[PDB]
Amino acid sequence: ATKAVCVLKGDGPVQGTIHFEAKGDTVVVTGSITGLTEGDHGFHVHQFGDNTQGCTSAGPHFNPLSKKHGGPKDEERHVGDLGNVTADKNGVAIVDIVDPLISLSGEYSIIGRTMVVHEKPDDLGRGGNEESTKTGNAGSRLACGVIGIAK
Amino acid sequence: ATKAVCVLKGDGPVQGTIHFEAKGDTVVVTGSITGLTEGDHGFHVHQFGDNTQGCTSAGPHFNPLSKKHGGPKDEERHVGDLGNVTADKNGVAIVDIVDPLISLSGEYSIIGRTMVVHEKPDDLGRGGNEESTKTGNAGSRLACGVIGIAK
Ligand SMILES: [Cu+2]
Ligand SMILES: [Cu+2]
Ligand SMILES: [Zn+2]
Ligand SMILES: [Zn+2]
Repeated sequence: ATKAVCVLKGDGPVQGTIHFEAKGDTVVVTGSITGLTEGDHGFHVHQFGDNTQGCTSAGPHFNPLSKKHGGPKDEERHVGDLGNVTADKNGVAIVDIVDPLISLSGEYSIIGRTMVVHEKPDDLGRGGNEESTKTGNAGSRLACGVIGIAK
Repeated sequence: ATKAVCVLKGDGPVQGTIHFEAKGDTVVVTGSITGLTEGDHGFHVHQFGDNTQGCTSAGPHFNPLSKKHGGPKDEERHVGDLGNVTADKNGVAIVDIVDPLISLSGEYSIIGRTMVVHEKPDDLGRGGNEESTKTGNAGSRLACGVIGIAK
C-alpha cells in the first residue's frame, strides 16, 4: 500500500486524522490533531494495533531493530519515533513529517499498528534519565488509532 | 503477523472484539459482538482501514480477485465475504469462523483493513437483484473497526 490513514480517539477531548503516503524511501505524514494543550506532544508509532484496553494495549514504541529511544533525526531511535507535534494556543497541531525509517510495506511496516499522541513533549532521549531513552518522558497516551490502508 | 484483533464500534449500541489467528495454513476468527438484534447479520472484511467518515469510508468488500459477492463456502465470493454472524435473543453473537481466503500477511492480508457487521442478513449473493451481487443486501454498517496486529 502507498497510502494509509489513522483516526486518533481517546477518553478525553483529543482527536485527529493522520495521513501517510509512501514517497521514495520515505513516508510523508500529514494531518491534524485537536483538543491538545498548547505546546509539544510526543508522537509515536506503537507496536500493536490493539485497542481492547484503550491506548494501553498498543504496547511499547515500535522497535523492530531493538534500539533505544531517540528523536526522528537520530541514528539511535525506535522505528516508531516521530518526535513531537506542536499545538497552538487553540490546541490544534498541524502534522508535517517526512520520515525515512517508518514504512507502509515490508517487515517494519506500520500498517496495522497504532499512532499515539502523548500528554507531554518527547525529550528525544536527551533527558538525562532512563525513562528518556525509553519513552522520551512523553507521559500518558491521550489518543490513538490503528493505522489502516487508505484509498 | 500471526495474530490480529479488531474492536468494533459504531454510532449505536453494537460493539465487539474480533480475534484472528493464523493456524496451520488457514485463519481462525473468534470473538463476540453485542447489542445486535436477534438473528443473522452480514459480517465482512471491507477494503480500507479508513474511519474518517465512520464505517462508510471503509469502502466495498475486500475483493482482490475481482469477483461477485457470495457466501464463504462459494467459489464466487469476495475475499472479505465471511457470511453471517448470528445473534441470540440477548443480542450476543459468538463469532466462530475458519476461512480459506483471508490471511494476515501478503496479497490476501486483512491487516489494516476493516471488519464490518451489518444491520441485516447477508443473502450470500443469491437475492436476485444487483445489490445482492455487491453486498448481499446486508444493508447499513452498524459497527466497524480497523484490523490491527496483536501480540
Ligand atoms: Cu508513544
Ligand atoms: Cu460488509
Ligand atoms: Zn521511542
Ligand atoms: Zn462481498
